[PDB]
Amino acid sequence: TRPNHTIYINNLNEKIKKDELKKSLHAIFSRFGQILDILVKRSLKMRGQAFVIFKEVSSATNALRSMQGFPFYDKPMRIQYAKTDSDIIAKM
RNA sequence: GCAUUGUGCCUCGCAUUGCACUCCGCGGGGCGAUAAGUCCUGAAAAGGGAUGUC
Ligand SMILES: Nc1nc2c(ncn2[C@@H]2O[C@H](COP(=O)(O)OP(=O)(O)OP(=O)(O)O)[C@@H](O)[C@H]2O)c(=O)[nH]1
Ligand SMILES: Nc1ncnc2c1ncn2[C@@H]1O[C@H](CSCC[C@H](N)C(=O)O)[C@@H](O)[C@H]1O
Ligand SMILES: [Cs+]
Repeated sequence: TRPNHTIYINNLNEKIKKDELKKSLHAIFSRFGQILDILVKRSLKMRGQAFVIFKEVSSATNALRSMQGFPFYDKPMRIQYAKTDSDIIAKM
């Protein structure tokens, strides 16, 4: 899948509260650069998954490559590139 | 306080590995509380449920 501004993460611990799951993800991936938003819902379609929207695709790539399979909340993170640009990016 | 309702949150059981920004699994239970909010007020960046009826 082609490099993107947004990394799509899944195999996440569905039992983590939404507000808390976001600030973790943020605090964690801010290592690899600046973050424009994190999209997270705990709906049936969107639980266990998250969208981290980087400012620069370089950041996302280093994030994808470094944090792949990382032990996060007793599960190994599965990180791909998003299949499409996030809305906040296309409006630019 | 009772009716209807928008919008999101938390928990438990079963279920779910799911590509979103067009956003609600089923079922118990608990929620105006800026927590959140996809809903509302305001053109000013912030703020907040609403109509009804004692
Ligand atoms: N019967 C009746 N009781 C009310 C009403 N509003 C508040 N109460 C009383 O208020 C208690 C609940 O508190 P709240 O509803 O939070 O009061 P509030 O938010 O200031 O209510 P409002 O003044 O109507 O905006 C209840 O036990 C009621 O007895 C009302 O409109 N009718
Ligand atoms: N945003 C909010 N903050 C706090 N409590 C809320 C709330 N939205 C709804 N409630 C609670 O839910 C009650 C309405 S019942 C509505 C539940 C929900 N819309 C559903 O369809 O499943 C309110 O009287 C209060 O008990
Ligand atoms: Cs529920």
